This record gives sequence, structure tokens and C-alpha cells, in this order.
Amino acid sequence: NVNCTKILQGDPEEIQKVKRPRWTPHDYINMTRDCASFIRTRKYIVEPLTKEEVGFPIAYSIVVHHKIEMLDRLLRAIYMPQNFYCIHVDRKAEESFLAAVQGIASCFDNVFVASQLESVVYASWTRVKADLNCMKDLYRMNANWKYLINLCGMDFPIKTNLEIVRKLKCSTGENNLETEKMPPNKEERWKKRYAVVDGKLTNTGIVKAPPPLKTPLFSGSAYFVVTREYVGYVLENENIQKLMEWAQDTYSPDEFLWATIQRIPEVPGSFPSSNKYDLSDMNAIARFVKWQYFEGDVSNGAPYPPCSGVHVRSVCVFGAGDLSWMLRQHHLFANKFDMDVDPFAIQCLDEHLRRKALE
Amino acid sequence: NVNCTKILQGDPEEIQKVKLEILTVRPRWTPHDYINMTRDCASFIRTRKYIVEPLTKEEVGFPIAYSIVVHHKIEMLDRLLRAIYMPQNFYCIHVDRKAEESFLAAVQGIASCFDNVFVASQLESVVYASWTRVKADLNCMKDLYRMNANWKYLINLCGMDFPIKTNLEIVRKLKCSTGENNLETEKMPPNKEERWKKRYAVVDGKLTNTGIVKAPPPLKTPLFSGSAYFVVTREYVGYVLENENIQKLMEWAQDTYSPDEFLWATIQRIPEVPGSFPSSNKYDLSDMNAIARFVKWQYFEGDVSNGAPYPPCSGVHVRSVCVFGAGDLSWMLRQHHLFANKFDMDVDPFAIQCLDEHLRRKALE
Ligand SMILES: CC(=O)N[C@@H]1[C@@H](O[C@@H]2O[C@H](CO)[C@H](O)[C@H](O)[C@H]2O)[C@@H](O)[C@@H](CO)O[C@H]1O
Ligand SMILES: CC(=O)N[C@@H]1[C@@H](O[C@@H]2O[C@H](CO)[C@H](O)[C@H](O)[C@H]2O)[C@@H](O)[C@@H](CO)O[C@H]1O
Repeated sequence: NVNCTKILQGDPEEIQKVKRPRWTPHDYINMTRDCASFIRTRKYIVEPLTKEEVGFPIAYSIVVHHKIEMLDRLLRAIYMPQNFYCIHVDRKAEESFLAAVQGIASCFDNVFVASQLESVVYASWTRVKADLNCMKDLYRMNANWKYLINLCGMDFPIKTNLEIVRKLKCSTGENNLETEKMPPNKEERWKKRYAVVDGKLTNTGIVKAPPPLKTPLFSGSAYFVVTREYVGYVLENENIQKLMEWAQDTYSPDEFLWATIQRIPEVPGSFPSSNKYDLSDMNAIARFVKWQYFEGDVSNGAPYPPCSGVHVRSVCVFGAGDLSWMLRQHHLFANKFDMDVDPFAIQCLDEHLRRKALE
Repeated sequence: NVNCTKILQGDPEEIQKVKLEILTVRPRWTPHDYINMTRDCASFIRTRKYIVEPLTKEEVGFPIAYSIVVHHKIEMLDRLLRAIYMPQNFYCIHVDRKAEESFLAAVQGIASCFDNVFVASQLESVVYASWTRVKADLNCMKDLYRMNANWKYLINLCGMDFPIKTNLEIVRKLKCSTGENNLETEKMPPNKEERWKKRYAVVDGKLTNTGIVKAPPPLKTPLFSGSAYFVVTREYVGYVLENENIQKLMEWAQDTYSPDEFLWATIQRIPEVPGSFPSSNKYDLSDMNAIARFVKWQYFEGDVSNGAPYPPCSGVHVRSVCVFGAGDLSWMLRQHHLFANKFDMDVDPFAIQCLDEHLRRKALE
């Protein structure tokens, strides 16, 4: 009964009216037995919408571990025939979850499950390796995709696939990720060797050697928008390898490795290491994210308005109230959303992108 | 007499050749020559080869507006004007009143050959680093604003600027700006606060610090540091011309030093201003992140593979600002900026020469 168009306009009425039977992996394993029906019923798009999009193939590395129904909506939201989608399922997900992903992945020849799966531990190298596994497959399996966008189960796009290609063009062969001067408060992350003690990455207290790099370490996000040339480079380059193994025992390497690579002289699509080229999460186009401690009055020093949903680890899990402002940002994808916190943020967004993409 | 292609590819031997080409010595037009040449428009246009026919349907549907500020060197003005001329666009030229009558006449001369090119209805006597430099652009904005309502963005240029993107490339980046303004705007550095803390007066033709402390800015939002160059939407221009508060802000800045390097940067961070950015520093644009103007400063140049924003200047340095030599061209063309600064015919015509044909050759596709 909810009127989406109104939520998309900030209308306080709907926002308030907004602010149960749920599918399960088994329900998916069953819906996918017949691909043609799943696709038709779930209204997936299997026919390029424009030649412009067919001429600009994108690759995606989606790291997941549960919430099968979110993965379904996410994929459909960003699905196109010319693209390439490598799904990474955590080696620890529910066997039925895994089988459910395979069922969805096996209905499209451009969708598949990474040939190597890692058991992902929070803030550890494995998180990066998850994405690396996906890069290895996508890089070798095709040489025509322009950029690689890595996602996660709780991301959702706020742009159609057309708008994404156009912005990727505006990038003119350059990458686009958050990459800034190392905050002193995040240095402890890589100045000490870490290890998994009790399923938790802990500080061993051993001081690490300096990074085998002439370039300084930069700070960023785990999400990115890099060119195929970048991927091949971190995959092949003899030095990127020295750095990567050095980062293996650091805390949250995913939030400093990509951003540091982006500023290494020889890297395709990179930026000079002069802080004149630094990119903050708001300047970059990778992902729009609201951190608890920055929300406030945008008319007084705040990057963005306060969160209408809830917060998990200081990260705003969007609610129907956030949509209006969010949609006016330049980012490709927003994080995070949760069917268990507000399925309406996702529904309204979902339909909007589909309609806007069909007009 | 020299292979441009090589120069754009950064060939050391070739760059070295222009050096020998210069010292080892020509046609030099003057304001009068132009007053004569403009007598017959058909000929001037045809001869100087001005693209008087819209190139694509994509450009015709996306009108651009330019505000060019000049005071001398009429041959430079004509070259820059041809490099960016397009029938669908609009060009407002501001000639300094301290300029030679022959020069102003030359510009009035050229301007008459084009219905879309005109001299600003109000000319200022510009003083370096003074509020009058901001007033000149403001004078153009009003003329361009009232003259037409279909141009999307206004780009302000000075005499020594040259484009490094074709008009279509420019139109495309503007479409990508998706309605936002693009210009430098960063946290106000400490060493530049003195520019607006004290009052400034022109003494013997040079703006000097009176010592008289001034009232705080008429703003709830902070003061931002930037440059005199920008890219803004027809709405940004409209708002600054009609908005009350801004008036109080501008007049308050009339007695400041280089009001042009904090004024625009600041208005771009004001809530309600069309195409602005949150005051939060997460949205700060450095000169390299913005796309308005590529410019190298002597104290920043050096080993790019070691922290330097860009490599050493190949031309010369006027006031710490690099005047481009053929040698700078290669690296510069790979930057995302719309225009560069600065170029000097007397320092290296080859840099302007190659850059000139390359852009034309590329527009023609
Ligand atoms: C204060 C602090 O260290 N917070 C950490 C988070 O930092 C944010 O990182 C994002 C990157 O997209 C962005 O730079 C933001 O401005 C930062 O505040 C973040 O690193 C988090 C782990 O995901 O850990 C917090 O401790
Ligand atoms: C060191 C210093 O104060 N230099 C002044 C110039 O500063 C530069 O300003 C540009 C603006 O585009 C850019 O931000 C660069 O990083 C700065 O170094 C500049 O303000 C100039 C006046 O035009 O005066 C110099 O003294």
C-alpha cells in the first residue's frame, strides 16, 4: 500500500507510515530448478537495453554469506547479459544458502561462483583474498570488460546500469576509490602483526617491518571502481605482490591496500601520491555510506543528514527516510540496507531504478 | 618545421628541437591589423578559419558561456577565441579600461563579426588582486545572464589561458557534472587569512594592507580558499546576481586582497546555492581534483614518482606560476582539466601551436 514515489521525495507523511512470510534458501533452490521460469517471474533483464551498454561491459565481485533474498534483489537490480558477475560465498555459509546461490548463478552463463572460496574472518586478509579470487576468475575469463565493481550482500545500487556506464566513461580510463592520507588513528592497523586467536584477529604485539613500497600507505574503503588494466596489474606485477604479502597480517588490509595501490606510479588508472589528488568517500563515486559520528545538519558542517534507520558498527543501515537525499548523490552504490530493518528502502529504490531504466 | 605529434608524445629530441628553432630566427599582427581585417567579416572568419557551423547535435543542445578577461596581446585573444568558438555558444569579453584604444577597438572589431561574441557592457579598470577583478566577471555574468537563458554553464577565462579539451569533450564533462558546479574549494589555510582580516587599499597602483581590522564575514558558513577560475551553472550565476545575503558578502569583500580566491570557493559551499557542496570538508576540491584549471606552481613541481603533483616546468616562471613550454604539453594533455594556464606566445609559440592543431584536428574527428 506504500506510495514509493512519495518516499522518493522526502514526503514526511509516507516516511512516517513506513517507519512475516519470508522466503528461504530452500524456497530458492526450488524456484531455480527451472531457470526460464525463475527469470521470467523474477523479471530479470536478459536483453541489453542499449548498444551503449553492450559496448561497455562491467564486471562485479559480490562477496556474500547469507540473506539469500537480498542477494537475489541485488543481482536482479544490476543484471545485464553483457556484464560479468562473480559471486563469492563464504566457506561458512549455510550449505543450503550456498546451494541457493548456485541455483541463481547457474541460470546465467555470465554469473558464477568463484573457483576459490575463503573462510572470511572480520578485518583480515581473507576479506581481500575473497575479492582477489574473484579478480583472478573475471580477469582470465574475458578481456572485454572495462571496469570491476566489488559489492557485498547488503549493497544496493542507486543508479541504473546506463548511468553507471556513463559515469565510468566520464572517468576516462581512471580508477575511482577513496584514497587519503593515512589518519594517525589507523596506523596501528599495519604497524603491528595480527593473528586469528579465537576466530578474532588480534594484535600479536610484534612491530612490522616498513612496507616494501616507495609510495606512502593511503587510507580508503574496501569498495572500489577499478579498470581491467588495474586488476591485471595487481594480479601480475612483481611488486604489488611484495606489498600484498606484507599486508597479509595487518588489521583490515582491505581499507588501505586498494587505496595505496591507486597511488603507485606504475599502476594503470592511478593518481600521483601528492595529497592534492586524495579522494574522500564523498568525492569518490564508489560507495555512499553514512557514518554515525558525521551525521547532522548539512547546513552546518555535516556531510549528510541523520540516519532514518538504525546503526551497526557506526554505519547507518538506511531507512525509507534516507532515500530522498541519497538519490541526489553521485555515488554508484549505497551501503548498507537490510530487509530486516527496512524492506521499503530497498523496494522503492528497486522499482525506481527499474522504471527509470525503462523510460 | 617541427613534428607536433612527437611533441605531444613527449619525444625528448623533438622538444629539444623547438629550443633550437626559437633562438634561431616574422608575421606579427597588431591591434590595427585586426581593426582592418575585421572590416570584412566573411573574410576574417574564413581566413582565420572559425568553425561557423555546429559540429554535432550533442553540442548544439548544450550551450556553453564564456567570460574572457583581457587587457593586451590581441593575437593571443584571437587564437584562444578561435580555439573555443562555436556558433551555439556565447562569448563575453571584458577589456580593461587601462587598455590601449587600439586594443579595445581590435576586440570591438572581432566581436562585431559574431552575433554571439560581444564586449561587456560595463568595463572595469582592473587592479591586480583587487575586488575589481571579481567585478569584471560579475559584469560579464549579468550580460550573459540577461542576454540568454539556454546556456548551461559559464566558464571564465583570462588572456593567457588555452583549452586542453575540445568543445565536445568539455560539453561531455559538464554533462557528467550532472548539475553541480566544479571549482577549487578547500579549507581556508592560515597563511591566507590575512587577506580578509585586514582592509586593503590601492597605494601607488598596488593593493596594500592598511592594518585596519575588519568585521567578520556576513556568513554562518566558513570562508573557503580557491582560485579565480570556475565552472558554474546558469543557476549559480543567477543566484549570485539576485541573492540578498551574497550581496552583503560581496560588498564586505570589496576591500580584501584577492577576493577572487575565496569568494567563489565560499559561495559554492553555501546552503541554497544552486549546485553547491556541503560545507563539510569531505567535499573539498583541490586544484587537481576540480577541473577548472590545470596550473603548476614552482614550489610543487618535481619528481611525480615521489610525491610531486606534477613534473618540473619546461617554460618559465612568472610569479611562481609556470608558463608552459612544448615540454609540458605531453603530461598536461592527460589531465582531466578543461583549460590550462598559463601560455605565452613570447615564451613558446610551439606549445600553443601544437596544442592548437591537435585540438582542432581532434574536433574534426
Ligand atoms: C574513527 C575510525 O577509525 N572509524 C573507523 C571507520 O572509518 C571510516 O572509514 C570510512 C571508509 O569508507 C571513511 O573514511 C570514514 O570517514 C571513516 O570514519 C572504518 O574504517 C571502520 C571499519 O569499516 O572502522 C572504524 O573504526
Ligand atoms: C604559498 C602561497 O600562498 N602561494 C599563493 C598561491 O597559492 C596557491 O593557490 C592556488 C589556487 O589555485 C592553489 O591552491 C595552490 O595550491 C596554492 O599554492 C596563490 O594564492 C597566489 C595568488 O594567486 O599567491 C601565492 O602566493
